[PDB]
Amino acid sequence: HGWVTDPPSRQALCASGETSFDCGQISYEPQSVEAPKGATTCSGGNEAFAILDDNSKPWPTTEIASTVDLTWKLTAPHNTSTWEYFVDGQLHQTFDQKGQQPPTSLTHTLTDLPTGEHTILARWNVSNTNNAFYNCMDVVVS
Ligand SMILES: [Cu+2]
Repeated sequence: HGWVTDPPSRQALCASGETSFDCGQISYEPQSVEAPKGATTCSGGNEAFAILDDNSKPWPTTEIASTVDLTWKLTAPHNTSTWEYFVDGQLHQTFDQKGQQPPTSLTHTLTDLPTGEHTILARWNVSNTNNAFYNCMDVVVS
């Protein structure tokens, strides 16, 4: 369990009360967006958190540069295979954890992000289960 805190993901903004709409249950457990490997949606297909896929909502955006430091907060650091990052649904960067347990505070540096409005998807793959954790960040790159 864990979620991306900076730049804040959709479940982070819900849990911190930064959205102008009620997000439901996810507001109380942002660390729990868990779903089988292989998806590219913000919820991963977890039906209890379907609001995270609704793009009609006025989701807030974050202004960032093309090179940005991205921070996770883990509550239960499971042995990890890879951390995958997509930009608008297309794989951008991969980090290999070699099946090791990560630190509960973890920072990665993304580079070469395209300018304009985009949505990053962070996919955390657990090495000893069939599940991953899904985090979306809406951003404006300049
Ligand atoms: Cu867990």
